[PDB]
Amino acid sequence: HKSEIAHRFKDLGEEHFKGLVLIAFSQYLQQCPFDEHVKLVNELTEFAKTCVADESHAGCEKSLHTLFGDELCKVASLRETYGDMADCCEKQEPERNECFLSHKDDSPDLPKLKPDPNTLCDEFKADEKKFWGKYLYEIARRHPYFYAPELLYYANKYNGVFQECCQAEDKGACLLPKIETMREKVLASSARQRLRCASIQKFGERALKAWSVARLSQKFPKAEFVEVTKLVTDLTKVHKECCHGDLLECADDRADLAKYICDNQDTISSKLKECCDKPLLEKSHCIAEVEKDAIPENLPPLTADFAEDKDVCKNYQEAKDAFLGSFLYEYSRRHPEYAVSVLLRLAKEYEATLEECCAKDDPHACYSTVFDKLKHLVDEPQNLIKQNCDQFEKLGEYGFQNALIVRYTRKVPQVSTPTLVEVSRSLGKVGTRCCTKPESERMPCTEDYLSLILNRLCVLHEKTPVSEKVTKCCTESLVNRRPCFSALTPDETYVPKAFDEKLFTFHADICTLPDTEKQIKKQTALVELLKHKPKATEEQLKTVMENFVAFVDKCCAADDKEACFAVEGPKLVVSTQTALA
Ligand SMILES: CN(C)c1ccc2cc(/C=C/c3cc[n+](C)cc3)ccc2c1
Ligand SMILES: CN(C)c1ccc2cc(/C=C/c3cc[n+](C)cc3)ccc2c1
Ligand SMILES: CN(C)c1ccc2cc(/C=C/c3cc[n+](C)cc3)ccc2c1
Repeated sequence: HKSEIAHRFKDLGEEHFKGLVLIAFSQYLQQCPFDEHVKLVNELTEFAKTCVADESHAGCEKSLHTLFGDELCKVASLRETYGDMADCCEKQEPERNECFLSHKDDSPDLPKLKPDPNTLCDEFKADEKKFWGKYLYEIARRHPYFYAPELLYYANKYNGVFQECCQAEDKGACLLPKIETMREKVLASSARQRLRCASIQKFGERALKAWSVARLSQKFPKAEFVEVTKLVTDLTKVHKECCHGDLLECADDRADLAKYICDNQDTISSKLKECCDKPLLEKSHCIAEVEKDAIPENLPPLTADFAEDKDVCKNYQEAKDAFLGSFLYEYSRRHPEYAVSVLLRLAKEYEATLEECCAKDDPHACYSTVFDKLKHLVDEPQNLIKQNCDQFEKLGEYGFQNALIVRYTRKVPQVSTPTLVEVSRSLGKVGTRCCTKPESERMPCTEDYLSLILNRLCVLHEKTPVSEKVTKCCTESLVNRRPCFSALTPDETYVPKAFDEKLFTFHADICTLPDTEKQIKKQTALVELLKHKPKATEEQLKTVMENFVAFVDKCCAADDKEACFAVEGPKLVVSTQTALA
């Protein structure tokens, strides 16, 4: 086992090999053209084939990141295009590789793909392998933290849609509904992975480890604790390597894990038979999306192991993370109706109970009643969903977006405008994704997605920190972000923004831009409105909104759009400044 490059090549095969290397280069250099990365992939691939033939050949024993870093440093346009990135190549390993990772851009400013089915189906028949790569390069360059083995899965189902749609009479009718159903899933998968990496890089291995204990024991209530711990150890390693750019080691270990569980179905879960007959990529995705198993019939009451035992303090101190891991497992298995975001909050609260109770001279009097305290955590969110689902159904998606945009801009005005827009749009979609579900399931849906969206706000905010209120809730804890943001109030410590005419001038292009761009442009001007008038009441904001709708509709219809915006524009500013100031 003397050549890491050869060990990886043999295990995944050339096609997967080229795929993940193109991913790694796409996430490292997101602005570099597609063709330049293919040569890098092709060059490194031939060298790998040389090492499989001869392992004693020069350079075959070097670490993966070295070879990757070596080829990255030869890019003639490294400095002039990525700036300070070009000083990474002055470092040794592993400080050099860490210098690259720190430059992954979560807001790459990349154009928005407008796929046209005619030219797109033409590119597929031209070369089925090249089109496969183009999707890889385009998805990975806008999401540099994507779970790489899943991107290949999405890439195969991509060509699969084309395989069946480019042969129909109405291509457009076949392609566009399938790809949009996919586009939502890949963004949801990118946000999930971005939160997993955020856990380790900002809260430690124990944070991602405890997340796996939650979901696994939830999905696999039959597997005993020793079995769950085994899967957790290897799964956390899989995510640890993927989040660290160790894509080749990540995929290989995901394949090794998917192989282990299928050969151990009887001791894990009974709903994996169908999941364990698909090919490699399909199988692993099936495993992650598998239905949960049935709760055992005669489970001992939770109070037994963690409340009345006169040795809870003893068993805790000897193996804290193991004793706590046992608690999450026992609680996650018996309660699959809880959201993951909820269960770790119960374990984190139980942890805080043990540290302080065992300090007291009579810990037994202190921790025996912890479950009464814990039971009260589940009901605290319960009324937030209702107030949000009622507002939701009343105003609708688009109106609900502007509702939170108004509410949350008043809470954290210092945040930059493109962030408040993007985040407030995603939060409103949680209504369409959760408030139509059954009532007793509306709360698990919300908290799950909220933790994926609030992590985006933090991820976008830690790059350019401008708000202390946001930094506090993002770094205090990983589980209590949703209550920490919901508990924020509009503070009178924020000075309103000075008036900017350019942020309220409109042109005839508003009648041309795509629908998403029309709404984003309108919501961007809305955010700037509150940054200037943070205390404008809801009745006045209602007035301005209708005045702006009538403004846009009027001028998108006249014979001369330019002269209409010319005249009516200033009029709107006057009436708005009068009504609000
Ligand atoms: C796609 N491809 C070329 C291949 C070919 C062969 C592969 C073998 C293994 C494990 C092989 C083994 C190793 C050790 N024992 C005791 C049994 C089996 C894993 C992935 C593979 C991938
Ligand atoms: C465009 N498209 C639908 C298709 C169809 C079939 C494809 C097969 C491969 C081979 C993958 C492999 C090759 C060699 N070993 C040892 C294992 C796996 C790669 C991409 C494909 C793309
Ligand atoms: C406090 N409570 C038990 C609840 C809960 C949910 C409720 C929903 C509605 C529907 C409101 C609507 C009606 C029609 N459109 C088109 C949208 C929304 C009315 C009262 C409610 C009262």
